[PDB]
Amino acid sequence: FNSQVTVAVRVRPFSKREKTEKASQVVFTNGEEITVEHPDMKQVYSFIYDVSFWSFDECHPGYASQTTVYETLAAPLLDRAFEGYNTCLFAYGQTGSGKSYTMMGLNEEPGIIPRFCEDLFAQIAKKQTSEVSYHLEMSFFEVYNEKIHDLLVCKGENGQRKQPLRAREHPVSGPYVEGLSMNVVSSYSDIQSWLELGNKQRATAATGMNDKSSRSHSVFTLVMTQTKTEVVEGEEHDHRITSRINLVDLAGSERCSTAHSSGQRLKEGVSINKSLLTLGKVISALSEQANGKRVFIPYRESTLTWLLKESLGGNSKTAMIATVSPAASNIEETLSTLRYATQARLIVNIAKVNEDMNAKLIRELK
Amino acid sequence: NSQVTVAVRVRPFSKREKTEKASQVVFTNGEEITVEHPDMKQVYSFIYDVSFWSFDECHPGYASQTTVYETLAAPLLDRAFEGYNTCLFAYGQTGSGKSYTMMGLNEEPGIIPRFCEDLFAQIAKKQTSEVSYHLEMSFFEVYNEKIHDLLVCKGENGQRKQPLRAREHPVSGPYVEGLSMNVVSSYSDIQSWLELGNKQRATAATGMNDKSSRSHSVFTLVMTQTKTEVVEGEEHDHRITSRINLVDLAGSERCSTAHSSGQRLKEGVSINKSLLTLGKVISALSEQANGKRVFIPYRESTLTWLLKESLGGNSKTAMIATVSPAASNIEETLSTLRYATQARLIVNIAKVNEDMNAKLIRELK
Ligand SMILES: Nc1ncnc2c1ncn2[C@@H]1O[C@H](COP(=O)(O)OP(=O)(O)NP(=O)(O)O)[C@@H](O)[C@H]1O
Ligand SMILES: Nc1ncnc2c1ncn2[C@@H]1O[C@H](COP(=O)(O)OP(=O)(O)NP(=O)(O)O)[C@@H](O)[C@H]1O
Ligand SMILES: [Mg+2]
Ligand SMILES: [Mg+2]
Repeated sequence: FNSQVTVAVRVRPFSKREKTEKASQVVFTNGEEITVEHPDMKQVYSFIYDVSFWSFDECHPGYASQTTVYETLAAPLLDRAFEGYNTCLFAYGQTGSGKSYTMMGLNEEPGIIPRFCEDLFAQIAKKQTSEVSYHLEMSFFEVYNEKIHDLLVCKGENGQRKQPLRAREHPVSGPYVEGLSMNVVSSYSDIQSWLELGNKQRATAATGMNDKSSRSHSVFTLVMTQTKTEVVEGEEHDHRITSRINLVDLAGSERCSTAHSSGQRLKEGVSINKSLLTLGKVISALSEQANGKRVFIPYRESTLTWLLKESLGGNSKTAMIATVSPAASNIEETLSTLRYATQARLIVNIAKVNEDMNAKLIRELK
Repeated sequence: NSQVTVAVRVRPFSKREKTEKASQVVFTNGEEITVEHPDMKQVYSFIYDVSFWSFDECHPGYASQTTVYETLAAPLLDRAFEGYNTCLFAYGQTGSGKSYTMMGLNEEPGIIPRFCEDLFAQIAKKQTSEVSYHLEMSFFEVYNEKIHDLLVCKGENGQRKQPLRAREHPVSGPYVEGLSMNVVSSYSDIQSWLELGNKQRATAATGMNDKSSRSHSVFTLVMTQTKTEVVEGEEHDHRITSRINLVDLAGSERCSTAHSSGQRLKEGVSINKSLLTLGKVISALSEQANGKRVFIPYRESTLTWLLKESLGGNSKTAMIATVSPAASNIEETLSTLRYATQARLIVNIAKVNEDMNAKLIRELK
């Protein structure tokens, strides 16, 4: 299904930081349409999105919680997953824009990721029948300085236990990680425990912009297979489908002029910005492709893109969520983010469902 | 006039081999018997007029012991009673189960007891006062091209392994000098003497087993039919007889695998020589069975030399190859069936039986 990507946006409000150092509002939501006032009051930029939420305030219409945003954005992808489609959602934006606060959220207001996860487990409960057997697995890993590390591993005891892995490209199913310890899911409780361990061990750190920053890229994969009956008088349960869900928490530019730092700090920031740039180029060429343009896609210019190839494009029903700030202090960043997103709507891939009727005759009969 | 039937009796797995969960390599398709390489390097097929598949009770066409007897061994009882000589060969490697087919078990008999008691009972069919019947038997072994009588009990001496010699009767055919005979009317007494016989038989503990056959054994039965006829006077002297010759051949064995020394190697050499000779002989007999005129090297060994008349002319015979199905002795099985086949061995290679599901070809067409 040559089909597009759902692009959603969430303007978080200002903070103690702006209260201490006054930073006016410039982002404005006409219900859902995004409008940004230049502090010079010379231009208003405006952007239109398939989805909007106005978390700037709780009161005016357009407001939405984590789960409102879920049932707007991610529950449909749950639907397409049970339809059998691979699915993607990934975040974008700067530091302190609640990109984690949205996707993952915290303990008290967890994000789209945990909402979807419990919805998925109970949605399997809805059809926990012998009509269709279900089997769910998940992996969870991180990207730091182009190095891949396993979030679900209890590290050993050593001064250096951040065991790197490497990537390999199956000629058919595409990239994957060696040693990636994909584990079985019984329920959202198990998912929760896994996520807790991983987010704990993630290489994150405090800084001058936020108390805790996602200095590494995080990937959270689920794959649900569902074995169903075929339409034959013989072995009926010989049909199966798979659906691969991919939820991605990226990092922010973290411009060093404000993110004054040194050593390993600046190193991580450099690698991050490099990665995100590569991603942006991927996104742009994808948009041009969706415009019908014959274009070479530098998936291979980094690791993030390479792994997420089949999700940024390929075969999956996908979405992006962009996080943006109201403070004029970072209006440039928010504008860049909004332009990224409004370009992002234009992207399409060709999404179907992964029966994998291999050595089955079912697809051939079909 | 003679003719031979060439057949094969497949053994099933043992408790040992089932415990190993040893792979099967022998399979059948009709009388055809195939061997599949474990690495599928070669899929061979040997062909027989008959195949005795005692691999699984549940299989279509299971051959039981009496099945074998009434399939291949029994007709020879008819022909021997008819009045021409009969023989049955058994050839196979150690552990194949030659005794299991031939002698069988004390509870599950073989073609030996089946034929013996059947022929007793079947001569009792015709036990008239017009015709007299008289039955004898002899039993001897060939070993290093030496003949030894199996019916003399060893004495309290270095040995009684007294070598004997072959002479060619000017009229009838070759026979053995000094061979003591006994007369029979009971298989119980057949067995009485055999108790001595297969004890005196020379044997050796190889690696393939603890008691291997290191000497060919020939067991023949003497059937005498004396009839009287109207001659315008005293009715007397119409004589017809026949012979029934059982051949417990010995296994070949590659000396390269039987790494050893001395007398063991000598016996292996002699045995292989005999087998080769016999293979030549039998093939020649087949070619004449199709009518090819040809010279026969009967004289190249003692065994065939004795059997010459039992093999030629009006002579009905069969040979049973014994084999094991297990993947582990696959080489031995291929060897055995190769000896057994009388035209050639088929071979190919094929790893396409998996059409990935339910004959995908039916869709691809
Ligand atoms: N719209 C919002 N409404 C209420 N609270 C918010 C909102 N957005 C963010 N927050 C909170 O403010 C804090 C700032 O967000 P923060 O988690 O630092 O962004 P982030 O996703 O960490 N960016 P990065 O660290 O670069 O990945 C978070 O701890 C949230 O709990
Ligand atoms: N068709 C069969 N069904 C069941 N068991 C069999 C069959 N053929 C052989 N066996 C077993 O294998 C053995 C074959 O005869 P036996 O002489 O006892 O073993 P062996 O070592 O093969 N002796 P040999 O006759 O000299 O090969 C028997 O002891 C049986 O228990
Ligand atoms: Mg974050
Ligand atoms: Mg045996």
